Amino acid sequence: SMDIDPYKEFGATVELLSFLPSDFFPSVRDLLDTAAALYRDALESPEHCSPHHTALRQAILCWGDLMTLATWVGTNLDLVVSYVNTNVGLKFRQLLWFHISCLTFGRETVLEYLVSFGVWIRTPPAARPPNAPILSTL
Amino acid sequence: SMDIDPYKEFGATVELLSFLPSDFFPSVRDLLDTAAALYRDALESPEHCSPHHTALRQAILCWGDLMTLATWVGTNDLVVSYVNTNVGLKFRQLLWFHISCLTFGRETVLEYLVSFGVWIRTPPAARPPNAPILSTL
Ligand SMILES: Cn1cnc(COC(=O)N[C@H]2CCc3c2cn(C)c3C(=O)Nc2ccc(F)c(Cl)c2)n1
Ligand SMILES: Cn1cnc(COC(=O)N[C@H]2CCc3c2cn(C)c3C(=O)Nc2ccc(F)c(Cl)c2)n1
Repeated sequence: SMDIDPYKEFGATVELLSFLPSDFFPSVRDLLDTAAALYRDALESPEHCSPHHTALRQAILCWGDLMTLATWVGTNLDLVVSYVNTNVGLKFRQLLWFHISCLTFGRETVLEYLVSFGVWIRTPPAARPPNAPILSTL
Repeated sequence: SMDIDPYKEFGATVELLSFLPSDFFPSVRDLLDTAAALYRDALESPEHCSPHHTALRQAILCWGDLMTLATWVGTNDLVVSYVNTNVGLKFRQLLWFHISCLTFGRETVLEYLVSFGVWIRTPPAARPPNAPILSTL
């Protein structure tokens, strides 16, 4: 009945993030470790902090639930715990990455970088500079 | 790992919502139909609107993913049963909390949470016949 874009309120879209190839995204394991190492005080906080903070909280907690289900399938039975890493994995990797990068580097900067990298990675190797464009706050 | 309370930033807690019995919560089916019927324009909006709006969006989309997984398991009995038992309650709590916070007002939904839990726990013979009422006035 409804069609909601997790990214739309943050000035992007599901299509735009599917621009970046699936192998550009860190692991889930590494993305949660990074949110923890950088933002645990703020994520666990009893303040909104920012809309990015709100969204990321739910994303982390949701990944929890999806994994609790996958674990519960394993302790009540292989191809199921495989499906998550294939399809939902990319989804949360995109979403965790977007929000962490938006808090670290700045939303506006992460949006430029999204197109920057997608254009470059799509340029064939022999014609493109040897290194990607760089994501930074300075 | 980390320990995050979806409700904490909204002035409540996971414990507090587990106060209300599981059969007090509308269905998921009915909760999404209600968010749609009341908030579709705002939820689909490209504006934050409110922190409640942000959280609810993610909750709805997440329930989507959890069900897509359960459907994909079925098209590949007790698995699609587990979701309605354990995660179902979780999303019913969370969808209800956020919709009720947008409709009636956060502060009002927090009072009502304790109000109802105290009353439902009072034995029948001693408690008024009707629950306390959740409303805007
Ligand atoms: C020559 N120069 C000038 N300034 C800088 C600093 O910039 C980088 O090296 N950027 C690295 C660091 C993080 C990063 C980099 C490149 N990309 C594509 C990323 C990235 O966004 N990774 C990332 C982002 C968010 C995350 F949560 C995790 Cl786990 C990883 N170099
Ligand atoms: C002066 N006065 C007398 N009556 C009223 C209106 O109040 C109720 O009838 N309350 C009912 C209607 C909705 C409701 C009621 C009691 N509870 C616990 C709820 C409720 O929270 N329902 C609800 C809330 C959010 C939802 F998303 C859905 Cl699907 C349902 N005002």
